[PDB]
Amino acid sequence: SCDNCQPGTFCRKYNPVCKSCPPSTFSSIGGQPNCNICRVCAGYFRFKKFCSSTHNAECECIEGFHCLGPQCTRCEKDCRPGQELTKQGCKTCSLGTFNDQNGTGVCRPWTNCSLDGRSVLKTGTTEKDVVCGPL
Ligand SMILES: *[C@@H]1O[C@H](CO)[C@@H](O)[C@H](O)[C@H]1NC(C)=O
Repeated sequence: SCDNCQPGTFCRKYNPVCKSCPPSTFSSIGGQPNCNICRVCAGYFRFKKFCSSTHNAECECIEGFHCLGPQCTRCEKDCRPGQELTKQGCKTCSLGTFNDQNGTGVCRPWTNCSLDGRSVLKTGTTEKDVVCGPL
């Protein structure tokens, strides 16, 4: 009987009624005995999308932070030089690659100085490219 109810309602099998979900509460599937609690977005989080009767609120991260996980359940500090922002958060550049930008950019590979005739003056790290000699 309660299976005839649609999303944004709750319904108890002993007394079938498709009652609207109360405030700050939702249900994406209809006709369950209770509605789920709305997620509040505060502190490091802000609302991307407000809660409605049929779907949860979605959170976003404040300035200087980015979302971590599929439901943005954690914020992570924006990455430092020597790191790139992947879809799974900040990953340190692997051996042979670098990034010199703060809070942006991607891990590029080191300049091979011997593509020209040039020699290496300075070795490479995760934050600095190798420096080559004279052309
Ligand atoms: C640079 O290029 C040479 C010539 O193809 C290659 O053999 C070597 O592995 C490279 N070396 C570095 C340090 O990238």
